[PDB]
Amino acid sequence: EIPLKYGATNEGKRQDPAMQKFRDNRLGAFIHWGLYAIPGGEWNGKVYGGAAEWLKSWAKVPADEWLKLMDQWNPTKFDAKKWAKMAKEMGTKYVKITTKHHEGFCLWPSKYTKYTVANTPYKRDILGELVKAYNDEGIDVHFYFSVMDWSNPDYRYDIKSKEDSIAFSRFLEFTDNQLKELATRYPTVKDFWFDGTWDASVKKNGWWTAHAEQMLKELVPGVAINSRLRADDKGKRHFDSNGRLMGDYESGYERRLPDPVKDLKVTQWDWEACMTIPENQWGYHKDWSLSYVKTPIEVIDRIVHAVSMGGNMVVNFGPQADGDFRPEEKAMATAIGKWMNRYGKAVYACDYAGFEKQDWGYYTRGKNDEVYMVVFNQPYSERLIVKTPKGITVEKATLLTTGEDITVVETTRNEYNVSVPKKNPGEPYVIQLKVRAAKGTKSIY
Repeated sequence: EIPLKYGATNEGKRQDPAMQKFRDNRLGAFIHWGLYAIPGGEWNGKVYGGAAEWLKSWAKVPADEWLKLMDQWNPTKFDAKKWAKMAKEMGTKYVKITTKHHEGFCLWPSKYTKYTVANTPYKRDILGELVKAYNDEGIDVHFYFSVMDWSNPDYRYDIKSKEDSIAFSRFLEFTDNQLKELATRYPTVKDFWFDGTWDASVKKNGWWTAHAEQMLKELVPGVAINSRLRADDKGKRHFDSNGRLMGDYESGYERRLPDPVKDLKVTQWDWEACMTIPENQWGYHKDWSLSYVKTPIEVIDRIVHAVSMGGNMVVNFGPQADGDFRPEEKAMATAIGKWMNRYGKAVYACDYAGFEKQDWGYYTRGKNDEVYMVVFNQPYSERLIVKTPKGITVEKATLLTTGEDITVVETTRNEYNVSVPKKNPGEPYVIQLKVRAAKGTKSIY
């Protein structure tokens, strides 16, 4: 039992309506947009395979010369209403936007630095326009914010002298100033998702992370803050030295989701995964043939996976320099939206069902105790195994899309075969189960 001033604050999951909304949303989109979209992974003739948003680093570009990319920031095809229509049609209930990435360029007209949209040919407050457009479509907006900033000389990677400490202190002042600014210009913000918080400097300043969390919660009622922000008194990040989760939800699982058999611990807190369509490209990269690019079904599989274990999933997009989306991303959003329109009752506002994982796919649980079977892998046996928790029985099964009744055969105490539909749906599909919890056997139902 280690005593701590800047360790965890929340007892269990938050159950206030704004957290319920953050959670019930389930499906988000990420936007990574900034100066990196101009060179798109290429610099001085060399195409770099690393993440396009890190190209300043891959190509060893000095800050002064990286930031002169602002002179070419002119996204004439940008239209925030079109971006919000795209998100709505994909079935997202929220969008997270890079307000400022590591390069330090701000997508709003910050009064605290010259490296902003204000000082580009385009001049306009892109951040404000997107906030309005998404909110007009009924889509919540979350702000990604990089603490690490390659544009501000005051930033330190570690505190190695009194000078470093004085310097980093003003940098933290500067960071609070931008945070207050985003919270006061854009009060409909629902979440701040921090990044670039892993350096020794930040870990040494745990108190500052707790302060930022508190500051923003005073400024924006109900606002959510990701675990990635937080370091405790010992420099321990995400979960404090007593294993307790800091911030409002766990953020991680980029490129590997929690294991549905081994990582059931995650159902005990709120959490959010974010993913890329290629293997590791968040900002726009001009050449997607360099790594594996996920198909719509592989993405939909990850989204349902997340919801089945009590978490959110956010699919990333890296808009072109011009303010439009490349065709792969338009195809992806469309394909996702088509499936979500059909099967979304087993994703939106669903949660962990407390059933043993089976091979055919994933269970999710609705707000009224519906139990959905989302089938990704069709058994040649024509039978979907359903093993129930103690005291739970399956009274009915129904194909979601048509309401057709589906046979359920009991095979042992607590196990059934649910038949596959008479006609193969030809895509990942949903069977809704009606279940009954027996009088006073303890269970989550």
